[PDB]
Amino acid sequence: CDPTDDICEIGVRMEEQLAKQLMMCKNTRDHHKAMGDVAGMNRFENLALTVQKDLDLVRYSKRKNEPLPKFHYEKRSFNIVHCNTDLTDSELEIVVVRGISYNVANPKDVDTYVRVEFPLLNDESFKTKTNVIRDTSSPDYDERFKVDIQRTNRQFQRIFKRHGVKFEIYSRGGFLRSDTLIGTVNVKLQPLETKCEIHDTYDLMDGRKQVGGKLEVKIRVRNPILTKQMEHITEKWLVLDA
Repeated sequence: CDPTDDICEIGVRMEEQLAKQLMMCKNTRDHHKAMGDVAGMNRFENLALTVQKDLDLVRYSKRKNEPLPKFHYEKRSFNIVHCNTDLTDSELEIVVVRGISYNVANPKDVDTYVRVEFPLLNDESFKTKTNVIRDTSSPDYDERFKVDIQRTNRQFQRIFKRHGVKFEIYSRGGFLRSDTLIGTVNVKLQPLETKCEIHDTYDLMDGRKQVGGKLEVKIRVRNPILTKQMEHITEKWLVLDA
C-alpha cells in the first residue's frame, strides 16, 4: 500500500489479523493434540477452518476488485492461562527424553548422560545433568528438571526472546578416563513466547558439523510468555459478516 491509502491498509490489517487468529487456532489445536485431548483438538481445528474461510474471502475480494467484506468483532474462549496446569506460573520445565543412535565407536556400553544449562539472571546460571544410562547408543533418559523464572523481569523476557537451553551429551569414561563430549544441542526458547511447549528431536553438533545421532527434548511452561497480548486478540476476534 501507498502510505496515504488508508482503506488499503485496513485491508492489509484485516488479513494480518485473520492470519494471526489462524495461527492461534493451529497452535492451540496442536497443544490439545499433544495432550491426548481429541475434543479440544477438533474444536480448534474447526475454529481454524472458519478463520481460513474468512481469510480466503478477504483475499478473494482483493484478487478481483470488490469492496473489502464487512466485518465485526466477537470473542473466543481460548484457555491460554491453563494449558499445562501441572506447572506453576513461575516454572519452566525441561525434559530430556532420549538419545537416538549416537554416532559412537561402541555399540552397547557406550554410557551416556546429558548436562543441561539454562540461562538465569545476569548471565547466567542453572546447570544440572541426567543420570547415567548404561549400555546403549539410543538411551532413554526420562528426567524432568524445573527452574524458577520471573515473567516480570524484562531481562528474563530477554532470555526467552534471544537465548536458549544448552544440552551437552557425554560418554562416561571409565577407570582413570575422563568423560567425552559426544555432541551439543542448543534449543532456542523463543517459541515459548506464543506456545506453551517445545517438543522436538535435534541433531548432535560439534561445530559447525553434524555429529551423528539426535536428542529428543521438551521445554514446557504453564502459559506462553506473551499470554497477556494473546488474550487481547481473543477478546476482539475479527469475523466477517454475514
